[PDB]
Amino acid sequence: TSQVRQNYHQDSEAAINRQINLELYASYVYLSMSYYFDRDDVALKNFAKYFLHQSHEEREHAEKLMKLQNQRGGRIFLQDIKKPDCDDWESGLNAMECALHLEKNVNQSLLELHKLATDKNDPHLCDFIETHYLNEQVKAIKELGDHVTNLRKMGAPESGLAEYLFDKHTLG
Amino acid sequence: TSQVRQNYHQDSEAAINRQINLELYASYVYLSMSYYFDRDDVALKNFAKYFLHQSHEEREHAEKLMKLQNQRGGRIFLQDIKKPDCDDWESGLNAMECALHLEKNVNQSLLELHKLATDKNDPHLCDFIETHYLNEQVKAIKELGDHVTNLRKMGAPESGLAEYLFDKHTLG
Amino acid sequence: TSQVRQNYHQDSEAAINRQINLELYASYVYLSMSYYFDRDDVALKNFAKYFLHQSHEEREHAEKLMKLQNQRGGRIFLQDIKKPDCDDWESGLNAMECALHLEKNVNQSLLELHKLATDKNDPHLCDFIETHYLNEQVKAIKELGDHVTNLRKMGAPESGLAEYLFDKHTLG
Amino acid sequence: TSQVRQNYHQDSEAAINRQINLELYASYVYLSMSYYFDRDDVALKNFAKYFLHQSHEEREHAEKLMKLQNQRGGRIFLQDIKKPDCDDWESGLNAMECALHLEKNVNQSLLELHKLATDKNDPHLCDFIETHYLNEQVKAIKELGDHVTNLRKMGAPESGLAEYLFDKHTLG
Ligand SMILES: [Mg+2]
Ligand SMILES: [Mg+2]
Ligand SMILES: [Mg+2]
Ligand SMILES: [Mg+2]
Ligand SMILES: [Mg+2]
Ligand SMILES: [Mg+2]
Ligand SMILES: [Mg+2]
Ligand SMILES: [Mg+2]
Ligand SMILES: [Mg+2]
Ligand SMILES: [Mg+2]
Ligand SMILES: [Mg+2]
Ligand SMILES: [Mg+2]
Ligand SMILES: [Mg+2]
Ligand SMILES: [Mg+2]
Ligand SMILES: [Mg+2]
Ligand SMILES: [Mg+2]
Ligand SMILES: [Mg+2]
Ligand SMILES: [Mg+2]
Ligand SMILES: [Mg+2]
Ligand SMILES: [Mg+2]
Ligand SMILES: [Mg+2]
Ligand SMILES: [Mg+2]
Ligand SMILES: [Mg+2]
Ligand SMILES: [Mg+2]
Ligand SMILES: [Mg+2]
Ligand SMILES: [Mg+2]
Ligand SMILES: [Mg+2]
Ligand SMILES: [Mg+2]
Ligand SMILES: [Mg+2]
Ligand SMILES: [Mg+2]
Ligand SMILES: [Mg+2]
Ligand SMILES: [Mg+2]
Ligand SMILES: [Mg+2]
Ligand SMILES: [Mg+2]
Ligand SMILES: [Mg+2]
Repeated sequence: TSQVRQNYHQDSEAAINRQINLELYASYVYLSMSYYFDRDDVALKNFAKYFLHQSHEEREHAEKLMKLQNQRGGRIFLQDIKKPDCDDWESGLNAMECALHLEKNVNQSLLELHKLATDKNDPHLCDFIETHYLNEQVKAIKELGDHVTNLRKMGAPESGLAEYLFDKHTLG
Repeated sequence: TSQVRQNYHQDSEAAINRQINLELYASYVYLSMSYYFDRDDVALKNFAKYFLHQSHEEREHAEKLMKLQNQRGGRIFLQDIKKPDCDDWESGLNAMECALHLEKNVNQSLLELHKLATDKNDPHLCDFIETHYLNEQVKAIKELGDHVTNLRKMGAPESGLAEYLFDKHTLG
Repeated sequence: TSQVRQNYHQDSEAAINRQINLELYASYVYLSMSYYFDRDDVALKNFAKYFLHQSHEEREHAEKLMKLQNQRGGRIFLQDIKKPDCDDWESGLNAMECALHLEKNVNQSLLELHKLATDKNDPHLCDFIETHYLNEQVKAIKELGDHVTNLRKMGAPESGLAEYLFDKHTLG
Repeated sequence: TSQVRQNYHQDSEAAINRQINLELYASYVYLSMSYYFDRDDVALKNFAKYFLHQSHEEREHAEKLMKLQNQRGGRIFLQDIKKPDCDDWESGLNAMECALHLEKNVNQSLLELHKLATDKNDPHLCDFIETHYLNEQVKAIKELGDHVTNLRKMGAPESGLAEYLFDKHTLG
């Protein structure tokens, strides 16, 4: 057993490994979305920039969980990073909707993780999740909701003008 | 009687207390409007910022009247601040129209106050109202009129694109 | 249902609306206290400044809860802001004692809110309350306790000299 | 008749001359009060400084009225400046009370002047009085009221310690 390990349940260790994979998966989804908007037949550069930034943030989320695993004396176990569900994201609106769904899925996973940490009476892990993840998810979900709303109200996805102007004014 | 009181009619004192309540009410209306635009299903951040600023200005208006009451040796009497008439403000245009109506109501109250001050030959109070309130109301009403006009001309409330672009160009 | 809503119980939503009202009420109590000390027959300018600052802090507390409501996909429901229990706060000491009682009442409401959030397994809401409210209340209550103690030891409320000197040395 | 004179009643001209004398009288009262506190057997240097400043402000008030008289084409007529009612002002509290009475008398004179200007339909003169005099009087009266209140509450005039500490904390 690790010389540093204390009050860290094997179930929590495993759940942290699963969360690491999910964060890496989210990074990959956003990477794919970003370059879709870089296609010459899509060509929305600020959508591309926005999603690339989101991708990099998810890699940071994964790295912090890997750090946590080692801090607590658990052992990192990695698995394949699955390719994103879609190759062609259809429109700015559809990509935003997919991102919203993704962030809500990630949030649900984090809430399940917190429930486990609570069940195993691991207040350090609870605080870690609350501090570094839970409000970040709430903010991300709210932002994506706001974006989806604006795109719908502007007339997306049918209006190419709507996505163009949103790209300039909201994401620019 | 207050050692400072001079040429300050009891009716004027009471009218100032009523005006304090009205200013606080206006602050509350604008606070409510602001957060309506912060809803994920409305999501117009500059409408939200604009109305929050207006809310804070109304609190300043109330505070200055409370200061005046004490300056003249009257006694502040507070009453409940009524909740705003609406919970859901419907659209950017409708909120602007409500604000216009509010500011015109507040102006009418101030004009009645000035008429009272004039009837009681209180030139200090007349000057106070003129200096700090009457032109501020005229400017506010004109600005809201301008805003309503632009939103109508742009195609609001039906055009979600109109409110979106107004949010960026006029309120941004 | 709001597109952003996740793990947010209707009871929590309602409790947040009640807390918004309480924060606004506290803002109003402190506003009233502030201007009492601005009366020509009370004339303690640093008591007035101290309570006005406290009033503005409570408005910020209310605004943050309104932001939270929208972040989580709840809907803000406002109610009348009740006037403060008192018109004449009697003395610096009595005002401090009323503020202490107010902050303890607000704290109790926040603890009930946290208990609800805990019962509904809402760790995001728990963390929000802990981070932004619970220690602020503990600090406020401690400060007001300290103030009450000093005023009593100095000879307030009978000693007008005590309140005068406290105004200069502690609140100045 | 003066080439500049327009809408300026002879009664208003005379009333302005009377007001000039009153302002000069107030300057003299405050000068006397100031040096009372400079006596070796009184020795409150900040009371002395406060009243000397007030004296200089009254001279400025007189000068502005002399300027106004010429601006409107009236002719300045000066009269003796009467010595102050008292030689020995007794205490800091008593001097403050005398100043309060003085400023209220000056205010009454200004209100009578404004009533005359109103009766003669002289809006320029009304605005002059409102702008430069009426709120200055309200502020002065409020400040002196505040000072009297604090001195009374602290235990003046019996408490030499009260006047000493007020001299340091409020006037210092
Ligand atoms: Mg262990
Ligand atoms: Mg896995
Ligand atoms: Mg992100
Ligand atoms: Mg993440
Ligand atoms: Mg596969
Ligand atoms: Mg997908
Ligand atoms: Mg946090
Ligand atoms: Mg947010
Ligand atoms: Mg444009
Ligand atoms: Mg009166
Ligand atoms: Mg009322
Ligand atoms: Mg305004
Ligand atoms: Mg107002
Ligand atoms: Mg009602
Ligand atoms: Mg309305
Ligand atoms: Mg006038
Ligand atoms: Mg004027
Ligand atoms: Mg003006
Ligand atoms: Mg204008
Ligand atoms: Mg829910
Ligand atoms: Mg309520
Ligand atoms: Mg506070
Ligand atoms: Mg609070
Ligand atoms: Mg009631
Ligand atoms: Mg109370
Ligand atoms: Mg903390
Ligand atoms: Mg503390
Ligand atoms: Mg003439
Ligand atoms: Mg004369
Ligand atoms: Mg002066
Ligand atoms: Mg003068
Ligand atoms: Mg004589
Ligand atoms: Mg005298
Ligand atoms: Mg003025
Ligand atoms: Mg004042």
